Amino acid sequence: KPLREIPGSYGIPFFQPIKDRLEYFYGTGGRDEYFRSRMQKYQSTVFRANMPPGPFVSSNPKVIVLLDAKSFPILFDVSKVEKKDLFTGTYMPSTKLTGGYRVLSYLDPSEPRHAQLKNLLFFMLKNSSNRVIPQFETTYTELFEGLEAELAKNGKAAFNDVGEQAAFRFLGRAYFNSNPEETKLGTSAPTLISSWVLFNLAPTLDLGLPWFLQEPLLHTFRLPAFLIKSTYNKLYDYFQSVATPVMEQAEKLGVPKDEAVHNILFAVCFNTFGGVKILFPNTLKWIGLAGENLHTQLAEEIRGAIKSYGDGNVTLEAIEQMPLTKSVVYESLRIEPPVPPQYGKAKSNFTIESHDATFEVKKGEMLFGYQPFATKDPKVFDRPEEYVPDRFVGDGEALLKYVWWSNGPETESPTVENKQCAGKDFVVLITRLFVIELFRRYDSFEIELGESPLGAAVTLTFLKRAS
Ligand code: HEM
Ligand SMILES: CCCCC[C@H](O)/C=C/C=C/CCCCCCCC(=O)O
Repeated sequence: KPLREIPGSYGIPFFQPIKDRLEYFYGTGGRDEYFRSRMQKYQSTVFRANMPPGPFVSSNPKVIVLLDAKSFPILFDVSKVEKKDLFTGTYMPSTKLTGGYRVLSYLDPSEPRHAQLKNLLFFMLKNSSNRVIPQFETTYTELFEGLEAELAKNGKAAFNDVGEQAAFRFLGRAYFNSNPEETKLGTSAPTLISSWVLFNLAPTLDLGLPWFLQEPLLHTFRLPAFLIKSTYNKLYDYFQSVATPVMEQAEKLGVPKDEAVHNILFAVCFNTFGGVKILFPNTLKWIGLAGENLHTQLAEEIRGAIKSYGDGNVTLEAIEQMPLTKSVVYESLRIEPPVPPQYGKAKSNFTIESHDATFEVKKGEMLFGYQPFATKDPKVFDRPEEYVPDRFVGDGEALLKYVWWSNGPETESPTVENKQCAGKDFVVLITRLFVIELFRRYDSFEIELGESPLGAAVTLTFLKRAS
């Protein structure tokens, strides 16, 4: 693997970043093609490139693209890449959209508040790791139920919207033993959250709207924060009066209540919610398309393990007796990473390598990985583009080191020293509980997709039951 100069150009300083941007957003093939075609052009899985949002919202579009499993890892190595204000990318949503504070996600582990706010989050999870399983069944048994009636009523039932309401219902319930739909928020949190997240991510979001609408309105400037302000407080009011326990630990940690509430609100609405809004529909999708031997076996495993080890109910012991169910949730996480882009700014002059070359990285350069590609490396995973349910079963467990949806080997856990998903163990559980509940009710199901910028736009059409 010879030392080579990283291929790719940045072109003229203003025109290029804009032109590429348009390519990234409207070129036939989507952003996936933006990378694949460059991978092909330079016969390299590591190359130079501009990345949105470019122009006025971003002052530095220049990055180095990582597309292979060999190089991609450097991004986890916090000893070499910095993780300051790049949670999104080459731009950071105005702080006005987050209480004036720079929330946890944007902090480098070398920042005291990082370890502080992360522990605060570790408390919120642990301190609620007892309502998770109970409160989950309760919320999705509301959901499937609600979906069952809507099905027989008109033939089909959309999953996405309802699923999000349940998601936020389940989060409040567990994290704070609260049903938000019993407060002023009503069943209208998913909308508040979207409206708010849109303001933040607007510069790098493709809503599938005409380029002559998206470019002027969403991709050249930042949206006036004052507009969202009203909506943001509606969510702020909720968290402030329900996150009491967690709001106290924040003081015990040296963090003010106000700043804490803004970080809690972010973690629950942006991190948690934003992620499940995507992962669940896709997981329900990949399984759905798997056929029936999966369904029949998934329902078989879950129930058997529920009797044998759960005594007639879901428990951590029983889950550990669901090898297929575990692998399934992992595969979903491998085949379609809910949060694709990982960034890292080089702190020193070091070297990295692809499957067939080496490259010099200089202090100050931004490294960018497109995970969906890296986790689909044929040199690592067989029939990569396929969803193999039992891929991580048996000796497959040894590949977990390669599942990076949480910004790090699935075989590792989040710490204050790293930038790995704080709710890592949390999502793996609830995504299993998701699949677990599903088949603990249905012997099988069928579904038809639909396109959307979110991902699946799933609608159910059939639902065999137990008994
Ligand atoms: C399945 C849903 C979720 C997905 C896909 C997801 C994904 C991610 C990713 C990719 C990062 C890395 C960002 C970076 O580049 O620096 C991240 C960070 C983070 N996530 Fe999540 N996440 C999910 C759920 C959650 C939940 C439920 C929590 C709540 C406790 C959470 C808390 C965090 C925190 C606190 C960080 C930053 C930690 C740090 O500063 O080191 N995430 N998440
Ligand atoms: C490439 C951006 C990655 C963001 C990862 C983050 O976890 C996402 C959070 C929420 C995403 C969904 C936000 C709404 C997307 C649809 C457009 C806005 C809306 O109407 O909801």
